[PDB]
Amino acid sequence: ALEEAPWPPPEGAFVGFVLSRKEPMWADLLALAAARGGRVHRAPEPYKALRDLKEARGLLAKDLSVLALREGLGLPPGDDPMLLAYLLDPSNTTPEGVARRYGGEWTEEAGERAALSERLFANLWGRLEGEERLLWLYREVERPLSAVLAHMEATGVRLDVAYLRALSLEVAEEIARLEAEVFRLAGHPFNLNSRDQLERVLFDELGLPAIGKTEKTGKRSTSAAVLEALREAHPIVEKILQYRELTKLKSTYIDPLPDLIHPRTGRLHTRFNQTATATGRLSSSDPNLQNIPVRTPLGQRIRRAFIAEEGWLLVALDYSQIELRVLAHLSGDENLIRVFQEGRDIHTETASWMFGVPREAVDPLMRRAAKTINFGVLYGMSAHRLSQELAIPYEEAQAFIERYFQSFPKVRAWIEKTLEEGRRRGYVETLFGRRRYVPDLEARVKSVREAAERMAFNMPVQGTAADLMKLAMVKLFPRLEEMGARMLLQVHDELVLEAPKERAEAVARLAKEVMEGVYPLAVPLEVEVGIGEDWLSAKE
DNA sequence: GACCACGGCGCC
DNA sequence: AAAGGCGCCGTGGTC
Ligand SMILES: [Mg+2]
Ligand SMILES: [Mg+2]
Repeated sequence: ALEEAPWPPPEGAFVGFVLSRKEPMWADLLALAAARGGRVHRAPEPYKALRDLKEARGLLAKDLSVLALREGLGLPPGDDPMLLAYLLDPSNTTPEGVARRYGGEWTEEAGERAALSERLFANLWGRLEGEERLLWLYREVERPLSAVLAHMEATGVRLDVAYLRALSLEVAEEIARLEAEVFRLAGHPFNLNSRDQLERVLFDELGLPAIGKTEKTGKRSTSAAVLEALREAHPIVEKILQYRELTKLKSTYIDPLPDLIHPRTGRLHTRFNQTATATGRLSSSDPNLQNIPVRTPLGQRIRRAFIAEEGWLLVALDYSQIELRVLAHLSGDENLIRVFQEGRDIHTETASWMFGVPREAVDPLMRRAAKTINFGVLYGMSAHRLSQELAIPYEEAQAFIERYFQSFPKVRAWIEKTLEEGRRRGYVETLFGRRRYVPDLEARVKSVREAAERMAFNMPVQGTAADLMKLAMVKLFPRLEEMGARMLLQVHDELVLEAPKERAEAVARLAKEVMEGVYPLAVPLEVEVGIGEDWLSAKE
């Protein structure tokens, strides 16, 4: 096949590499190679050879860049065929799949991976010709974002380990109180972590009424939704609900996170997966830092563990109602656009009609209720499902659905146009032309078809919000470098940065402006910003 | 030790 | 606490 030539490769070569494990912050670089111009070059010693590359160009380029950064080398990621394939079709999420589909095989040898990266890029680049909008997304968003993501991953975030270890002991004792009480109420001990055993106790032994069934295997459900509805049926239910919350938080965050501190950085390093979702969102794994608790009292105590470096502060920026602002722009609805242009709070307007009075002081709970209905109607829930899900008579539900769409006729028209076009072309698109293929828009099984319609009109909204955030990160990153600040985390419509204390206020101002002005829409974008020593404080 | 499907549930 | 989009936990089961 390719001609074998000595290391190092010429500039522009495609790289292949093998890691001992998937997480580049934790991986041993086992082998490194490069392919170009009909030649393949294999590195005698991979870590040393890393020093010869100017760019990581090839499949999974960002992963190699993260390892390089870990080793003190400023090796940026460049072209990556994964990103081309993901823009053609976001179900293209793995190198194994992308290779099979576009002209090779993903193996475990660096030379082969290098040669593969080269051929896949050639082929996929050809596919993106004529695709002007996908090309722009590649050049202006995805390719530059991979470098930003590489820096975020390699930087990591600081965690108060001692605090979490002390917290574990406290939660353990509370969990023991709950499980002892549950077993007494049951009349015998069992495995409270087993939903199958819990099912027998609740519905067979205590004879509580089963309310719902599980999706795939049709067992009587013990989900929080069922338990909430049985809260007053028996005192064991509230205890179980509390046990669920504590064990969830303890097993997922409190116990695992302290063990994941990197020995060299003394920080926690997530992976930001760039080709993992059907809508263009990022995902986070190993550990997932996009789902750190924030709602409950114990969740808030966990979030306080994420702290700024000594002498630095966290800066937290959140887009306000990005998805509804995107929907206003996509649909062109005059009335919805007027809402945002006039700084009015849409969920409060709906809370004036329902729960009113008063317009001035609707109160939190009623607004949360109005929000729930606004989005419910939006996702095409029936007057029946809304009336029963939201403890209100059937008539009220219908009235609100008609009002909602009489106020925003173009939102309805936009949803209808998007579904028809998805059916015809087989895909739907974000504002920037990112695509998702949704085949089941024609299924003859109504539950299947209707689930598809929800996916289909969700994608342009969630996906455009993702495009905007990604473009914002791409724009914001060089500015932070210049100011000596760091970008740490993204959580879909939020960013968390770290800045020296003397510069935190300027960083927050600047970041807020870059985010709000990322790509002007028919409505303003609003960003709320907070500064603090820890992630919870930085929003309070 | 690993994988899996599942139910369940943390976040946006 | 908006929940379509995710990733992780333990169970029960397999290999
Ligand atoms: Mg928010
Ligand atoms: Mg699942």
